[PDB]
Amino acid sequence: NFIWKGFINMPSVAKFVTKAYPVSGSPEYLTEDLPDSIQVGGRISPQTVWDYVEKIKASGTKEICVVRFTPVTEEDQISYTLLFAYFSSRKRYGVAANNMKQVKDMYLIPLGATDKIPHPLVPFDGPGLELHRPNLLLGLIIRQKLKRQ
Repeated sequence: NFIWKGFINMPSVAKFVTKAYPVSGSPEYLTEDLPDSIQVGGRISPQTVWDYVEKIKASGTKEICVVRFTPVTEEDQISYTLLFAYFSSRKRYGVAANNMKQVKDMYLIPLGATDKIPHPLVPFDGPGLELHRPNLLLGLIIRQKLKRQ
C-alpha cells in the first residue's frame, strides 16, 4: 500500500511520523533507501526547483518521483499542519539534508487543497492526486537513473 513510514524532522518547527504514497514516477527501492527520519534543513525558492526539474527532464540522467505524505496520528496531524503552514505562508519549498542511498536531491512541497498542480509535474506517471483533497505535503524525489542488482 504505502511506500515508506517514518519521520519528517525540521528542527525547531515541527517533526512527526508520516506515511508516503506514490503519486508519479517509479517508487521502486524507496522503502529500503529512505532513512527512519528525514531532516529538512532549509528553504528554497520554488522557481529554483522547477528550473532544476526542467533541465532534469531534458537529460535522461535522473528520474523524478513524486510521493504524498499523510500523518498517521492526529497528534502528528498537528505538526503536519504546522510544517505545511511554514512553507505555504513563506511561499517556499523544503530541502532534505540527509546523505541518502540514491537521492541526488529531495524537496518537500506544500500543495494547498485548491491550488493548481504546478506546471512541471504536469501529467502524472502514476496514481496521481484526486480533485478533492486536503492540504498536502508533497515529496519531490530526484534519483540517478539506473537498473540494480
